[PDB]
Amino acid sequence: MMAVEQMPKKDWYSILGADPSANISDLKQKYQKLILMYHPDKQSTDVPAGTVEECVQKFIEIDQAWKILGNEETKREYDLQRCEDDLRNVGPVDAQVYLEEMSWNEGDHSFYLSCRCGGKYSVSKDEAEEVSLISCDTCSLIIELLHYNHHHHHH
Ligand SMILES: [Zn+2]
Repeated sequence: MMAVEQMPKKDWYSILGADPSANISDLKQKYQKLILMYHPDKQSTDVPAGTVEECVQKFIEIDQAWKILGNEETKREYDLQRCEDDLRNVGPVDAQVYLEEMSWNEGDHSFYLSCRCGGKYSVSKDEAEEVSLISCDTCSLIIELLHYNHHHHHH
């Protein structure tokens, strides 16, 4: 039981200094301006190595807030967007898993699978009912969540 405010606290909103109440509009014009000023404008060619670490960092930085200027709810729809599209392209490469294998927990009513490399997955009884494509967070592979009915004896 805690307050349901969910305020910002990342380098994103700090990169553009845009309050959590701001909108994409105000952030639009403020972006080209803020970012512009954020770019390097000093006269110093004495940055060995770091010169790149800074350039490449500033690129991902300005872009970081550009989309997720705030919390995840800010603009995460775009993230998963390319994901769901990048996952389908892979299709069935690893293998298919049976719901009878995914250890079901009566505590939270959910199932979870463990890869044979190191990582593992965990989906909710409801989630797995809405989704199907499940990839591993370690090795380049993906499995399919198939729900097959076997046990049938009324509870
Ligand atoms: Zn794996």
